[PDB]
Order: sequence, then C-alpha cells, then structure tokens
Amino acid sequence: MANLDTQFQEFYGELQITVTKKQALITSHNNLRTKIQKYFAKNHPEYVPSFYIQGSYKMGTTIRTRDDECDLDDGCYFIPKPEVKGITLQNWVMDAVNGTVGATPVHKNKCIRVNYAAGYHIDLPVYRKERCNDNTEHPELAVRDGEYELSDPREIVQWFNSKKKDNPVLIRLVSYLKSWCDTVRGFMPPGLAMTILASKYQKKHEGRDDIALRDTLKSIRTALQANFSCVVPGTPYDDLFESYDSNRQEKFMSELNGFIEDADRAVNEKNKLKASKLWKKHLGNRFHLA
Ligand SMILES: Nc1ncnc2c1ncn2[C@@H]1O[C@H](COP(=O)(O)OP(=O)(O)O)[C@@H](O)[C@H]1O
Ligand SMILES: Nc1ncnc2c1ncn2[C@@H]1O[C@H](COP(=O)(O)OP(=O)(O)O)[C@@H](O)[C@H]1O
Ligand SMILES: [Mg+2]
Repeated sequence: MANLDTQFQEFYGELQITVTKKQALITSHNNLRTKIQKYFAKNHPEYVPSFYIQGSYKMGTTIRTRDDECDLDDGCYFIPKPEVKGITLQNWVMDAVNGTVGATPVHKNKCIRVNYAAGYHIDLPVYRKERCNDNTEHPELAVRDGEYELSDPREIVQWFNSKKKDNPVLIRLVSYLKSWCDTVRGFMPPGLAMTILASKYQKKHEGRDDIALRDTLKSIRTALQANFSCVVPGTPYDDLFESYDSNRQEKFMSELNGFIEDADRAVNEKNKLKASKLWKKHLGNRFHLA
C-alpha cells in the first residue's frame, strides 16, 4: 500500500508562512506596538498598554491560507483596569493603528483587525487586567457589542504546550486540520477548534502522518458523535460549537464522514497518485504527489 508520510511532511512545509511574510508580519507587529504606545502616551497617558502574542502564532500552529494570507494575534492589555467600556478601549486602539502605511483597520466585535495590502493581518484583542504579574487573575476581554468577557489566552497556550511536550506530531496534525478547514470554509469551524479537538482526541502512528491523521479523524468523529461540543480549555461554558444549529452540525459531520471515507480509501490505495488525490481533495492544493 502507498506510504504518503513524506508527502505529508512536505505538505506541512508548504503550509508554513514564507520567510518574507513572516519577517513582514513581525516588523509590522513591532510597528503597531510602538504606534499604540505613542498614541496613549500622547492622548491618554493615564492608561498604559502592554502586549502579549497569543493564538496560533504563540502556540506554533500558524499556517498560511490557500490565498497566501496569514496572521498574528497580539493581545493589547491595559493594567490596571481602565474604568471605561470595552468599546472605548477598542476605539482608542483603532484610532491609534489608523494611518499605518499599507494597512486598513477594521473594528471587529472582539478585536481590532489591521489588514495589510501585502497579504497578512494582525488581530489585536483588547483586554483589561488589574495586576501586572498574576496568572491566577484572568483578563477581561473588551467586546464591542457588550460587556467585558473573562478570558484565558495564556492558559490556552500553557494547556497546548503541555499537549505538545514529547509530541511534535501534534502541531502537524493541527496544521493539517486547519488546512482542511481552509479548503472547505463555509460551515467549517475555526482553527482554535481544530487545536482543541486534535489535542484531546489525537491518535498516534509513528512514521505515518497519513495514518495518524486518519486515526485522529475517526477519534474526533467518535467524540463528537457522543457530544457535539468543543469547550475552550480553562474557560468552562466557552463552547466553540454552542451557536451551531442542527444544519451547521450536520454539514460539518457530513464533511468529516466524507474526509474519513476518502482517507480510508487513500490508506488502502496501492496507487500513490490516487491516494494523494484523495487526501488533496480535503487538505487542499498545497498537498501533492510531486
Ligand atoms: N471562543 C473563544 N474563547 C477564548 N478565546 C478565543 C475564542 N476564539 C478565539 N480565541 C482566541 O483567539 C485566538 C485565535 O482564535 P482563532 O481565530 O480560532 O485562531 P487562529 O489564530 O488559528 O485563527 C485563540 O488562540 C484564542 O486565544
Ligand atoms: N474570546 C476571544 N478571546 C480573544 N480573542 C478573540 C476571542 N474571540 C474572537 N477573538 C479574536 O477576534 C477575531 C474575530 O472576532 P469575531 O468574534 O469573529 O468578530 P466578528 O463577529 O465581528 O467577526 C478572531 O479571529 C480572534 O482572533
Ligand atoms: Mg485571529
């Protein structure tokens, strides 16, 4: 039977942000920090922002999309707590990043998004927190449309770090699943959902990332068939699937069935080209035999 482990490793390589874009992302994220720091020093020095890279970039699971888009999440914290609405802190950050050359900001519900014409964006979730060095205190996320929400971005990173330890295939599995979401889109869940599901339900097959992904898909399906949910570690009741009606759930679980069916056929294929086409159908066009 065809062995596609090498093709999976090369696919993982193709999913990485390119050298040029990663340097531009980091340079831009440093420029944004200085721009925000200068804005508050000039206009509201009573509040001092501090920063913490979070999300996939901090966890080491970032992929570029099929359009070569990529991003970085940089949390913007105000300590101690400003006694203003969350939308007020967001508006100031939005005003601060406005005017960045080659970029246009967008005020999302839970972050300020800075879209760069060069093909990347930086998301700036805004937080307030009372104490500078207290990991037992969870920060409050600013929300445009409502009240602050308790959040635990650092706890997610710690949790995933413990799952990654002695387990380097996990970041590859998360990357494969994120590329699956990036290929189908529409009803598909976000990358954080793939991080949680792969970490909880991972199955291992040393030397065969193709078999490992197949086994992990079936493990995820078994868990979600019993209880269709995806709770964020450290934040109970933060269920990433809580808004999914029966239609969206059925669409996702049907796509998971089809992925599993084709993965089974690929693993049992003698023809390496056919096997690669079955995987590529769901993982996207950066997967190939050549
Ligand atoms: N429902 C949520 N609860 C808590 N944190 C969230 C939630 N959604 C997003 N985040 C935070 O934003 C980060 C990025 O979310 P997401 O867009 O799914 O990841 P990616 O950076 O891979 O696109 C997550 O790592 C998490 O810290
Ligand atoms: N609970 C959260 N904690 C931290 N960041 C978040 C959270 N939820 C969303 N984000 C960030 O905000 C981005 C988009 O926010 P979203 O909720 O999609 O706003 P909108 O509904 O306007 O699209 C996400 O990609 C993520 O990076
Ligand atoms: Mg994001």
